[PDB]
Amino acid sequence: QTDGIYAAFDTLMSTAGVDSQIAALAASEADAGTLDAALTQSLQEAQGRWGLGLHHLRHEARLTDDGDIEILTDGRPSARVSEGFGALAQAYAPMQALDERGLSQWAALGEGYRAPGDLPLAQLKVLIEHARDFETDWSAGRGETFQRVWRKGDTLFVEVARPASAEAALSKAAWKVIASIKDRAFQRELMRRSEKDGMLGALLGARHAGAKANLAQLPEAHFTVQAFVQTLSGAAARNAEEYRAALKTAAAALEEYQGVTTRQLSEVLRHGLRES
Amino acid sequence: QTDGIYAAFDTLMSTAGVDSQIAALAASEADAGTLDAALTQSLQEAQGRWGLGLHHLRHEARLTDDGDIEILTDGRPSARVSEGFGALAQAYAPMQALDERGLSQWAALGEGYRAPGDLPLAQLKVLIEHARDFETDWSAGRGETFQRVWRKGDTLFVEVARPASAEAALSKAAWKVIASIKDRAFQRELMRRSEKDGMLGALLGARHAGAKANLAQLPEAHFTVQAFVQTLSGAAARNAEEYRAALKTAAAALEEYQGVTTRQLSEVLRHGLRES
Repeated sequence: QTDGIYAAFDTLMSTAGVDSQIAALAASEADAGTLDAALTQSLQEAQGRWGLGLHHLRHEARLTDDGDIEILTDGRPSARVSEGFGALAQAYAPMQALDERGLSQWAALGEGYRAPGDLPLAQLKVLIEHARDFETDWSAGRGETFQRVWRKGDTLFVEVARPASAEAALSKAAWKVIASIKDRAFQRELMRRSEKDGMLGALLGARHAGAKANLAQLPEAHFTVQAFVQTLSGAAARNAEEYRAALKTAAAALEEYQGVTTRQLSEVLRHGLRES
Repeated sequence: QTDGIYAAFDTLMSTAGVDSQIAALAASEADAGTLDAALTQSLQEAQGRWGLGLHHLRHEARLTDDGDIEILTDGRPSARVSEGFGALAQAYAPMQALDERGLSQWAALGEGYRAPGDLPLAQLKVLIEHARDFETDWSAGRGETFQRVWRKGDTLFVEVARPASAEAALSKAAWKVIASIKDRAFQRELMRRSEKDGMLGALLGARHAGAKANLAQLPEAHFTVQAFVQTLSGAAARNAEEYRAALKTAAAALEEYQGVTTRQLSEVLRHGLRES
């Protein structure tokens, strides 16, 4: 039950590509404060990736009195791990202002001016080199990606995101999965199913009874990687070349992480299919 | 005609993610010995990566009397580059002993004891630390992967492979390509056609008449990434943690390289012949 909670927290962190290793640290029995800090930092790192737009909220994670884990935003205890990942999803839901494209409209520095939808590199360079604090809105990028950047104190954040709802991640995963089936007739059957069911429903005829409940039990039914954040500091926070290099490192990183999540979903879905 | 030879070699090595750079090497006026050394190194890399099961043979590649390139397997010329890629594939065919899963049945150290494919890790660590020479048979890894390991003298090899015949990789890439389609009617019609003509052929059905023929002349028509080999030396070859880390590294590299092959192949099919 206690091990279950750490395992569930690790599974939650894995939806962000975060190798949190919380269970191992709790097993090694370090002081409680170190556990607190590790939980909080891993949670913030995953927060920067889930694509939730909550850069204006302070996310904290701590141990509860009965052996649970408490997740809090701006100091308010939002949820607990035992409640279930879906509960966390609902708790985080009201804080969003996502637009039609799946890109958050909430600001990171809160009240204050925001740069327009995009700026030429010439003006952006001046902003990085000579401004104090600022935030720019999403600007269209290569390969359906979107990007933004903003400075908090001496630390510069660059977020690159390709929005995709949980069902969308699952659908991409399955749409790639059904191609590799090593059975022409069974593949024909699934392709026949698709026309009416759509990849998701079409695939939930081979997964055993309660398949939708067999996948909703997993965190990925509500969470998946949508974005990646790269942080610079010092003169790096103020060098155009470093900004671009971080963008490339990081955009390739988001591509990598989304590919990894799709592969994980493909593996999960694959279980219980060929035998049917 | 000479330049085409080096370009073809470079493209053939790109089928295994090996940036040969032989064209640039010969261009920079390197001696025949250096050309031969680079050729053999790159060829052996691609051999360990193609998953053909012929690690038990020493492969060579040299420049001939007429300005061509001759490939030798234990000193017997199999084919020359100009002869064609399919020629080399059919020349490699007789020495293969691929089983029903598509994995090499040949031994790697020649005749001798081979550990079972289910050997518990506890005994395996003992083997790595204390044996002199050893080799295990294939044992299944996660996600339809397969892994084997063997030490020769001072060098430890770990091979991770997932079976994929060239044509199968083409089929998967075509699956992706049609998955990206936006016009529903076109998608449905192509999926219908594939049920009879094969997905690759269905996709090729919408292109220049060249299409099939021109694709057949490309390196990918007969070669694809099926395996990766990671090599350790020295005391690292007798360290359990190093073995586990190397297994993880090899699996990750397999995933990365296969993903790159899939993406590049999908785009290539998307545009394709462009023979000029």
